[PDB]
Amino acid sequence: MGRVIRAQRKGAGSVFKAHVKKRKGAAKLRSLDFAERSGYIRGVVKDIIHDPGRGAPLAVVHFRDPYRYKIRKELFIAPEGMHTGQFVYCGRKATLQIGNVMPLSQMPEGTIICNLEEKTGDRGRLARTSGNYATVIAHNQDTKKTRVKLPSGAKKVVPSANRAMVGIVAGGGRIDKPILKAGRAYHKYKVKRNSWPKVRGVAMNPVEHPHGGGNHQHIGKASTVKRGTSAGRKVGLIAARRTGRIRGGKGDS
RNA sequence: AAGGAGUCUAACAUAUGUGCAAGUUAUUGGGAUAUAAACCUAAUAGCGUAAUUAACUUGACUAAUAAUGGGAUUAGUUUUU
RNA sequence: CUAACUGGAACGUACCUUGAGCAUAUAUGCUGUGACCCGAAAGAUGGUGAACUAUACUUGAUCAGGUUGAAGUCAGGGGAAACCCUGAUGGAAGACCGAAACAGUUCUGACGUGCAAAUCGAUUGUCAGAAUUGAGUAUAGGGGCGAAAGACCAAUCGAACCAUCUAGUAGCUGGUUCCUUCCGAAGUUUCCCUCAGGAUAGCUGGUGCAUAUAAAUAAUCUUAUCUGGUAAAG
RNA sequence: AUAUGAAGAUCAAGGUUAUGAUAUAAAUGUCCCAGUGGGCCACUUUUGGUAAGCAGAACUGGCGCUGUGGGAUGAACCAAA
RNA sequence: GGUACAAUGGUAUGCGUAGAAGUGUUUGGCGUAAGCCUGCAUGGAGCUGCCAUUGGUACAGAUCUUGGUGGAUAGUAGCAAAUAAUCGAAUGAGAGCCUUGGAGGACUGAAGUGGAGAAGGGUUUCGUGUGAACAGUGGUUGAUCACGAGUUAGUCGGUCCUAAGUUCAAGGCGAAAGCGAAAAUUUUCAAGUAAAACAUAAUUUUGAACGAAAGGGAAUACGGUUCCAAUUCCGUAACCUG
RNA sequence: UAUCGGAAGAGUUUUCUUUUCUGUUUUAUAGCCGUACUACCAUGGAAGUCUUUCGCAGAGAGAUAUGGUAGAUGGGCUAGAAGAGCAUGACAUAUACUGUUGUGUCGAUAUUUUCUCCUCGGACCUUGAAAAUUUAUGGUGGGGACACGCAAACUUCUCAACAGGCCGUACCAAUAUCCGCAGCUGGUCUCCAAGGUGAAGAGUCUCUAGUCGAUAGAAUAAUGUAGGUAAGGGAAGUCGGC
RNA sequence: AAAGCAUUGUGAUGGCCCUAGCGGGUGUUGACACAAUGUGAUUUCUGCCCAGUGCUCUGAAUGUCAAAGUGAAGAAAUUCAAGUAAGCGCGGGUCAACGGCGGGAGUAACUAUGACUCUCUUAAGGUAGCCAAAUGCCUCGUCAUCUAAUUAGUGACGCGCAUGAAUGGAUUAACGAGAUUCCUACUGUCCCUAUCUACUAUCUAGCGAAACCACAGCCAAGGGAACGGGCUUGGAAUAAUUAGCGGGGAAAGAAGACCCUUUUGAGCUUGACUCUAAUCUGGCAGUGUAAGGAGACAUAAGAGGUGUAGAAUAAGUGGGAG
RNA sequence: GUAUCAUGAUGCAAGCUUCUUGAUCAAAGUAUCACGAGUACUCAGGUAUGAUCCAAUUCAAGGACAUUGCCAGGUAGGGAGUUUGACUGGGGCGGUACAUCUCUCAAAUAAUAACGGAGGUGUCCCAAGGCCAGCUCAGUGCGGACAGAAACCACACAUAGAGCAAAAGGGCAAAUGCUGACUUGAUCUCGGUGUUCAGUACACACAGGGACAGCAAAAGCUCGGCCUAUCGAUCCUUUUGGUUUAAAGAGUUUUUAACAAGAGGUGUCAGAAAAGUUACCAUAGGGAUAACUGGCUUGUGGCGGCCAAGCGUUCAUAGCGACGUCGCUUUUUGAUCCUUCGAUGUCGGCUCUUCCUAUCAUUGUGAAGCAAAAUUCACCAAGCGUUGGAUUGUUCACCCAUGCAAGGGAACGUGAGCUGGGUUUAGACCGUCGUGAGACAGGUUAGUUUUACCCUACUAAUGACAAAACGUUGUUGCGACAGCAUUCCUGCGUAGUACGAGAGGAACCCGCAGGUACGGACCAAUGGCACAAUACUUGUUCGAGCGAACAGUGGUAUGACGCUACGUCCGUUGGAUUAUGCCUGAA
Repeated sequence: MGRVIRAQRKGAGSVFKAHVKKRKGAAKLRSLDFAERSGYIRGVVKDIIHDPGRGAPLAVVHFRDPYRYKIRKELFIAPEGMHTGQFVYCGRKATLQIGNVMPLSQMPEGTIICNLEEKTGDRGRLARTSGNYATVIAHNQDTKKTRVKLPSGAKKVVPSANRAMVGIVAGGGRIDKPILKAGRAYHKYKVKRNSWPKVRGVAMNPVEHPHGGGNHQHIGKASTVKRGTSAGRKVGLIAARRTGRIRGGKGDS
């Protein structure tokens, strides 16, 4: 045979689950009730907090319930510049200021946004890491499909009734500090998951990896593998259009 | 010191024993009783008495009296001189 | 006319040429069954284990004494300015030395039918850390888990352990149990995925049977005849 | 062109079975019966190899399977089973 | 062809507590041989010759199997890590021990060889008695052996709460077992009432439970007491819950 | 823990030593008064800036200053406390089933080394549990209460009466109670923690406590195992200063 | 392992992975993320090659080309026939994908050497560097250094068996129970051994194993299965024992873990032979409702269709002889 | 409320929360019945409204596509199972000795082996088959213009010297060769035989019978190739063939089947369908089989003896010694496969002992082209000796040096003697190779070395009963036998002597004085070890004070006795006589 490789085991569960014990509670926008469609709803920021693992801060915002008699307590993903004690307005008639969240039709073009809904009403699925944003490229006024530009470079078409919060997200830009320290990546990852000290497959044994094995330590065959090559072979470069260093300008804009 | 390794069975072959012999073998059953034995027995069936041919067909000379017809080699026989 | 029968052959045959068989016993022999007895590395099915160890999670616990002296701060000097220079303060760092603890370098020391199926002694490594650790909890076998050695998963690991299939198979090693009498081998032939093995023929024995108060034949010489290209000869 | 060939089938006529020595009884079937299918040594002849207590063959005799006498000793030599 | 073993069918008007089988043996023999017959000694209730038919039928070997035993060897195997005991006394059958008490020299040296707990253990604790075996020497002692006893709570814990997680609940699925599912399944699947009016009327679905003698979590301390138990008994003074 | 005094005993005394030693105690619970530090409040208005820390830290968003509040953090007085009880100590009373007199007092160290309490910081692409449980506040209704006095109060106050079930609990916790086949130099989670030296929980030595348990005795050959020392030379040894 | 560096996939009806099936992990996720790999701090750089192989591309459409569907022949079975999906083939991209990176002659005033020329070829001919290296066979290379003496060390040199740039090249401070060399200090490592201590061993009293064993146990020579304790011939041969010893007993341990053989295995690899999960692709079903182009099949119908001749031009015209 | 509208038409917009970390939950109002106990009075709820109305599908994206169900193609070492020929002077590698043909081996019938030797086969052929007739070939000689070494024509000789698809062999002349003639017998059938052989198969040959045909006037006998090679089972598929047999209820046609004869193919050729690697490895065995020891063997090296071309001024052998020749030597080194695979520990070094002589040195000698010195050759000869280092794991060789002088080997001597550097398991790195797993006889680094207590042997220790040229128990002796030991160098004198033209020069013999190595003792001196004797001293402890203690010897210092070298003392003597030189003395 050979044994089940270390890529195939991460999907099975056990030691490869996410370390969600001290995480703070699933940040997402409000749900599109009636004030998010007819007018707006005022919220108050109560604290800014840190989700463990997630490098962007979160914000605890307190809305009132319009039908029940309690106080809703929403986790958001922090726009940079959001501070405690400030008001957040969510709705159709939100004014354009950070960090209001309003539908993507009530924005001008070129507006920088974060926490964008992929499909409408699904409470915040796009551009929500640390330092990242989307950009309203241009509406197509009827057919109602805004086009946005996403942090990949890629340029996607949304509808225009879904919501996004104005502003870049806070906590940017984390990734410029060197880690310097294996023990500081230990600490990075012990609140995330068991992506390891990633031992290289070329260092393993032929049982445990396609690349493992030889006397000298080499891949031995092409590292770009077919798309539907079906685990536990899909290692190396998964369906790679091209390789090598880019010597050229292929930003897609 | 005790234990410890060519067996049982199915099928066939040759050989020898035994019974009956164009036969043979009841042994699945049924009877009759005396006891898992022994006894009697119907109708079948197996094998044999007829083969050959892929098959379809066909099927072993006028011995009512010639052992295979004829020949050769032939133990024996009031044979027979 | 539609049809059947009739003539001569040759060749073939597990057939015929006036029945000899069937039932049963016993020995031998070939075959299939655990198959003379013992013996694998395997392979399948269903189970059992994370009390060791691995990793992860939850909740706890614990790590002398010193060394060194980063930013920040203070007071002085100096300079047109920019800003330098001296003292102190302070007490960072997967920093150092080392006790506990955790480890295992070297002696290739002791011991090596041991105190001990991994220990003893001395030297050494690390010691606030990607550190050590308890209980709970998760992951289970072509699976897990791995800072990766094919390591570890209960003294078991390049597929754990248990029970069954299973008396698995073995052209291979080993053993195969009373006496006397008589007869007495083979290591060659052909063929075989055959070369440590068969089947085959030869060599052996047993059991008969056909012929016992020549001119039947059969085997080494002489005779007759044919054959031969080696020694020698050239 | 011979129902003279050539084969065959019959009657005729033929002293003294037509070298030697032998007869372990020979003939013929069946169990295709068991074991065996590594051989090895020697004279003589041989091939390869520098050679070999090496490799490979022909011939007959041996050891294997065999004691005993001789070669001090010894599978095989000499003698004798 | 012959001989050993065990049986079955016949048979010997067989043998036997007046001594069968077995065993032992310088009793005497027979057989080429396997083996057989016999005397004596032990033994105490069964057994043999013949004809047939048999069978789990004969052992030196299998690094055979089970059991027992010998040398080696009463030992130049050995009982040498952790400093160390000695005097006198009593007991006793016997004393270097652990047996005791006295004196005395020493060690652990508190990061202990001191004093307590958690796992685990399960009566080992304690008193008296003690004989073999065990304590790799001894043993009058013992964690041994016999007998008798011993563990007391409103306050210490458990129990209660959840964690990581787990077991189940019919969406489901699978031939089923069961998912080495995690079901999150599921018409009102859950609450609420000094309980109502032209629906009584306001509200909520992640069901459920387990999982911490180290996390969370009400309340107690002292002095005394026993051969053996104490934040538990006794006395005293408090405290919590209802 | 250590110093120094007082009262009460003890130890040494040939010589010295107003010596050396020992003990010299006060639980939970609760009434009081105060304090370490921190925050706050009132007054008032700061540059000629000042208050302040080991450190920085703070102030026209109100410093210094003076007077108050809170946190009874963590302590002293009293109650428990019966010259209690306890402990040291002077007599008396035979097991004749018991009484008693005295003590228990001052001061002051430094514990970077223990435990707690409070403060103020730092490291971090690491930000450091959840639930029962409990309280305060706010809100609409609704509840009560009336003076010529009768009351009240699941009453967040004080006291009284009653009750508190189940199960564990002994002992060891390891050179002899557990795992390693064993009375096995192995392994196995914590708590307390004296003095002298000293930087020190080091090493060495000692007090409390504990133990002398490792078969003994004789002798001290070879070879060994562990430990020393060595003239002159100095790595010539050795694969290699092992 | 790491930090740094780079590449890859993925905007969610997604990527990756689990699952028998349902369904799940990442995911309390969202490109500064998740996942897949190589390289391995900094410094300095990272040459050329897309021929082979792998990966990749709306894209090349017709070489190949499945079932289903459609057409034809036959009484049917059925046989032929077109058009056919991915994949392949053809075309493009890509090397911090896998990997690779040449010879032969002739020439400069003594010789020597080859800046220069010609030519054969290749996808590209090994660049910057570096080197007898932990990588150089020859080999103990040659020169220097280090020593009295160096197959070692260090510095150079370079036609380099067989160096070479994220298959990373060249360096590099600090760091190291890593490998190596020299000098100092130091010593019993040595010359070259001696002695002292503890505990053994030892002797005793008590207690008491095991491994092992054909039989056993002095040799020399011979012969022998080619190295005897035993045989043959010699030499020779006296009990019972103690502590040592390590010649022998081809001593013990352990059915050689090396080699070979077995028509015995296992682990791993690869396009070995044959399969398979998953994936992609086409077809059918679930699978409906419409419009507009569809190729007007067929139908509700309609007219027109052209030899000599004759009334001419009857698509055709016979019933017909008014 | 804005364009647009004289007050309405009419599109467009809206009807309300954005200065500030407060708070909001439970309807007030009107509307409407209610107008009820009490007598004018304490004393009351519903619905609508506030909060417009009607629809209904909780909204939103997809949407007849996805997904799923079922077939089809493709991809797929992710995964499964399995296979990787034999032979073989070990296996891998090479090859094919594997099916076959000829010559030889092969020893005069036939048979006959090796990875013996020399080659051949897997085809070619409408003629190169069949048959008649005619013809003579290799070469050679004399000739014939161009024309010669050869062109062609022609004569004479030609035993095959040519030719025959033939690899070799046999064979062959009015042919089996060369040329023409017609031709299809390279046909159909049925057996039988030869070879190989088991007396099986195929296949190849043969000899016949039955046809039908070719050539020839005819006899003739043509059944492929002049002869010896040129090739292939079952199952399957596929033709030809009867003018067929069957499909099992019966006819008919298609289809299928069956039977006869071919073809399609198995080259491992009596005929599986088949790639690696394992250093992570397992099992059964094998001394039928390698790796080392032992045995035989010696081509290779060297060491000897004959002959004497010659070298050596002259001289063949003072010293050599060509071309030949005959031996010895295995250890290197091959060759071998006999013993060992239920295991003989596999290189070196260290240690330690013994043996050989193939003699380096020394003793005793003989010889030189020997004056002396130095050397060379040889003889008797194995007694003593044959060292210290640098580099390398080495082993030889080389280097520094000492040395009067620096010989060669044996028990593969020696791992329960050690060491563990080489080599050689699992870890690892580089170079080349490989697609890969992996390989390297290339480099590099790290990597458990077990047991004696048995018997001998050896070394030391005791030692009884008996037998006894004779008891017990002491004392003094004896020697058989076994062991066996000393050794080389130096310096003075000899002596600047002999010798030599000189230069150089006998450390000649002998005498003397020492040293090396080894041996056997010893301790007066000196050196080393510590009466744990004594002094001091650190820490602790004893109230202080001592020739107290503890710290497994606290540490330093001196240190008798004793042991001990690095010191001291001692270390021999006769006989037969080898090599050689002679005497006497012949045959």
